[PDB]
Amino acid sequence: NGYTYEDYQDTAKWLLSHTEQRPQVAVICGSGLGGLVNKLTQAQTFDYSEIPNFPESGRLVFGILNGRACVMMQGRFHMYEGYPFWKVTFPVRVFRLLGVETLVVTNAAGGLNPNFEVGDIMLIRDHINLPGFSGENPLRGPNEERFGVRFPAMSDAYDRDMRQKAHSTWKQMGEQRELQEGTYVMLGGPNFETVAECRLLRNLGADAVGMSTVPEVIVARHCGLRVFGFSLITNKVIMDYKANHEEVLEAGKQAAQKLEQFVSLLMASIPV
Amino acid sequence: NGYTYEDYQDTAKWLLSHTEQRPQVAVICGSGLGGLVNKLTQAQTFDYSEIPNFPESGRLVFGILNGRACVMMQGRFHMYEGYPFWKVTFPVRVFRLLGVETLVVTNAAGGLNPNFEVGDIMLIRDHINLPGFSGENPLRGPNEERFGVRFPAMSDAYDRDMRQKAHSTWKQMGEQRELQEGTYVMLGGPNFETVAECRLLRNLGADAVGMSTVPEVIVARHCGLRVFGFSLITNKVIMDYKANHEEVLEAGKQAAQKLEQFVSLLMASIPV
Amino acid sequence: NGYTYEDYQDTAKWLLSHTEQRPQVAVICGSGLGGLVNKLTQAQTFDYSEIPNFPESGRLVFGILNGRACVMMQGRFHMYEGYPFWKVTFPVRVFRLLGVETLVVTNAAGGLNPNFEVGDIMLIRDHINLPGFSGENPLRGPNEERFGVRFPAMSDAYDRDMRQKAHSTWKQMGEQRELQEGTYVMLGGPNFETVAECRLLRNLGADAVGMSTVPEVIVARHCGLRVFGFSLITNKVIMDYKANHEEVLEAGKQAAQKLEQFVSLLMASIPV
Ligand SMILES: Nc1nc2c(ncn2[C@@H]2O[C@H](CO)[C@H]3O[C@H](P(=O)(O)O)O[C@H]32)c(=O)[nH]1
Ligand SMILES: Nc1nc2c(ncn2[C@@H]2O[C@H](CO)[C@H]3O[C@H](P(=O)(O)O)O[C@H]32)c(=O)[nH]1
Ligand SMILES: Nc1nc2c(ncn2[C@@H]2O[C@H](CO)[C@H]3O[C@H](P(=O)(O)O)O[C@H]32)c(=O)[nH]1
Ligand SMILES: [Mg+2]
Ligand SMILES: [Mg+2]
Ligand SMILES: [Mg+2]
Ligand SMILES: [Zn+2]
Ligand SMILES: [Zn+2]
Ligand SMILES: [Zn+2]
Repeated sequence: NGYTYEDYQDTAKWLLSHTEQRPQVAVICGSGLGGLVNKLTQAQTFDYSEIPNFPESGRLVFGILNGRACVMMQGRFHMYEGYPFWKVTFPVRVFRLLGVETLVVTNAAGGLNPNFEVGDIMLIRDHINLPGFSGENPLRGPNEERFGVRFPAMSDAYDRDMRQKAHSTWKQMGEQRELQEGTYVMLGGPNFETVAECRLLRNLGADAVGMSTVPEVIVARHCGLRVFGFSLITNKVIMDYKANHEEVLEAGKQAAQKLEQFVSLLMASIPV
Repeated sequence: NGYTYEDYQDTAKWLLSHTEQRPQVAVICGSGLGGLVNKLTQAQTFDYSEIPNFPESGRLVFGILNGRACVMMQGRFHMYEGYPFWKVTFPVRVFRLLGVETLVVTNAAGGLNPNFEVGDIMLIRDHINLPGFSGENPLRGPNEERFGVRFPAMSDAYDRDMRQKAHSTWKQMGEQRELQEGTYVMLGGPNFETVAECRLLRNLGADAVGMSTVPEVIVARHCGLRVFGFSLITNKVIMDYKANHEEVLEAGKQAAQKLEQFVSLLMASIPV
Repeated sequence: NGYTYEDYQDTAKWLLSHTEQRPQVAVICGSGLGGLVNKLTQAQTFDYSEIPNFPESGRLVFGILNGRACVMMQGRFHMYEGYPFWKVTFPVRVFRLLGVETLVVTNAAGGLNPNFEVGDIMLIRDHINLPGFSGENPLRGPNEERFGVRFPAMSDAYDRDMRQKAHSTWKQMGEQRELQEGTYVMLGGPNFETVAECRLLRNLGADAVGMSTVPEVIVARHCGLRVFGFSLITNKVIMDYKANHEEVLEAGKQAAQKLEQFVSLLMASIPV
């Protein structure tokens, strides 16, 4: 944490005086998932570059989505860019200081579970934090009690109530493909995995693999936010003897109409 | 290593001129295990803050325990506090420069082995250093030959002679519960593990999980110290679909009379 | 990357003006494998200390090997020495700027596969990057497009064509022992592994374990180099309840006549 408690306060104060919007829910939009901001009403956008203390990516968009006041991150930060986790997760603590109570995290991931198929939406039921095993953690350093406790529990990170609400909502949508669920594993990147690494990750119990999200979830739970999230399976990883960026980028627009409807409906029952 | 060889020497010299005690054994007391210092005779305490070069935690207590001259660390340092391993392990090299020959390391840990039960004492037979897999190691950097070799072996870290002496001593005590043995795995922390992570760690062959000890053992072996250690199982980790700090704190006082007797008896046969 | 693009250019320019040699192949010689430079004709050596920007180890030797113009690293750099991966891999990008098209990487490793025997040569078919799981990666930071893409694929890192050429060449040599193949796993070091760690690594699917190579391969693939490599199995790791440096050093001279012949023949078919 290269930021003082006051830095977070200064940023939150700036945002509160520049918009009349007062979000109750924050949504972090992953790779190729930034199209959700388009459905917001009474929207107000701020490029990250205009906000004091924000890291370099992207923009923050406030607005109303299906009755709920939200704030969305159009673009996120990654460890592979050279940013320490205290920079990657800066926005999460700011959201808490704005009065946000729930965080929705989304991402694009590679499918490790053999039953998954391209286009599947996997509700995140749990995660595996590989960088955390070695000490790379956003909570490393002196603990700030004004945010949370020294040793936070992480076994109940993904809200059970919201996950059931998610399944009920997916049923009302009348989708032919079942809503998937699984464990998300995060690794640093930026290179893609070798076959041997993919086999290993699957045997660790992982269903999907990506390069983000886990740090943000840990910080959100530390400061008391309710957490819900999902992965868009953009490709099936090969487990025997290639993957590119445009593949995940194309897959993004592929299931755009699907994700937008889903997230919009979930706002109805969060709750408040 | 942000410390010069001279820094270690300066600290050892300070200690040698401020107490007449000349310890042969050093004991690092973990979470809720600091009550052992109470049985020391001719004791002398120094807060870490009074000792030149010591990291910030805690106190060092010299004294006689059941016939043996000892020095105990009442409180230790952790990677999750933001300290590099060269700071976490500073005391170990100082002990070597004082003439200490044996290091006893203790800690509180979560039980991964299904047969373990709360209150069990697990002798550490081996360990798994996860942070070490990624390069986070107290020996990283130029090697100081005055302490040890460039590529130290770690497969024989936990002295076999002492482990058998430990079992014989535990038998003379007449305990109803058998003395457990197992592999300790260290992860960075400070958050507690998710269910998926717990399942993974068990399949890696780990019997107990914690956030310390391994760095100190590696440094002790590098500089030639005999090593012995154990974990107090404060709780059984859940492997299916919470843990707090006061749970391990309460469990500490729970088996206080047990640990104190055990450690005191082990001093009898170390040997000298 | 603490180096600017210009730094790489300055170093490459220095080398190009100090030798008439123009290598097409670069070979990194591992522990006890530096004897290959002896067969070079029209050789020219530069201690790393004479080359602007080079890290501290060792020497670079240019020359002709069995008809092919080569440049060899007599000694490499390791993460355990305290060097970040951007320093460890500096030479690889310089080689690309010299016009090198293929990189041959060699190392000494511990055998995890039960069928391996001391003296065996294991062709590297794939790898597992443990430090990479936690973010320690030579590509971490802003991406330099003049070298490669932001998200490079790594599943096809070890050239299939060269691996088959390797097997054909090994057959013409008339060796009694078959040429082995397997997955190489890299860990930080400098201490050697415990029994519990060895068992774990084997279950991850690793056949050989060492403290180098992976970073260099990742950087080579990022900048477009064809990659081929192998490990000299210097010892069989114990999987039940010691290893030193002179053991791998002695094993090096043991299979010197073997490795030298093999590498020399492979130059014939790389191709050009
Ligand atoms: N590590 C990894 N990432 C993958 C794979 N398939 C898709 N991804 C996505 O590729 C992207 C890079 O092309 C990664 O970042 C994004 P996000 O976490 O910002 O939403 O998700 C990741 C994959 O197979 N492995
Ligand atoms: N990582 C981890 N640590 C645990 C668990 N159960 C008990 N612990 C203990 O919780 C403590 C934090 O509440 C950790 O530090 C101490 P020590 O290593 O300083 O003796 O041991 C650790 C557990 O389930 N996981
Ligand atoms: N990590 C590890 N390294 C081993 C083992 N057996 C041999 N090695 C070699 O010991 C050497 C240290 O004695 C390591 O560095 C060299 P190189 O990567 O520079 O070629 O290879 C490594 C082994 O069992 N484990
Ligand atoms: Mg700014
Ligand atoms: Mg001080
Ligand atoms: Mg120089
Ligand atoms: Zn203004
Ligand atoms: Zn004094
Ligand atoms: Zn000159």
